[PDB]
Amino acid sequence: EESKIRAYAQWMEITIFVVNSNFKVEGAYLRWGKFHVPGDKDKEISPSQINGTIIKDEDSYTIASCGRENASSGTEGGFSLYDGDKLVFEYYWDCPWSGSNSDELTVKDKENYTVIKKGGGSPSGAMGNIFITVVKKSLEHHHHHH
Repeated sequence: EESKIRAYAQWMEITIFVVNSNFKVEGAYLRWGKFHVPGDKDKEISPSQINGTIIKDEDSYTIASCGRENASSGTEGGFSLYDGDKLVFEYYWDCPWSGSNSDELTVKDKENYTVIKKGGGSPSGAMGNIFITVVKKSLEHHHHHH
């Protein structure tokens, strides 16, 4: 009952909201901690339950991970988002039990997508809530082919 309070003290929730296409989560993994149903750290889900998830246009989806009860140095992992067969971004976080939070968002097609993260990086204490927006550029607005 106090093993978990401790381990749960390092936690993140990442919400991906998308516009102008349907996108797919793939490549989710963890090296430390567990994934779980957002809002309920006692309900673990696997990478495989995340991978393949489609985020529909004008919807979001949240991934959540925290420390493992009586085990882990916090949470450390990542995932990738695709638009069909096109890799849009790779995300990675390392939020250790004892140490400084870090992350990294690698945008793979800046030309066709606007991808913006809020939260994340290197805050104190628990990693916390992180938000990524992804907008597939509309030619009539962005004129982004040339």
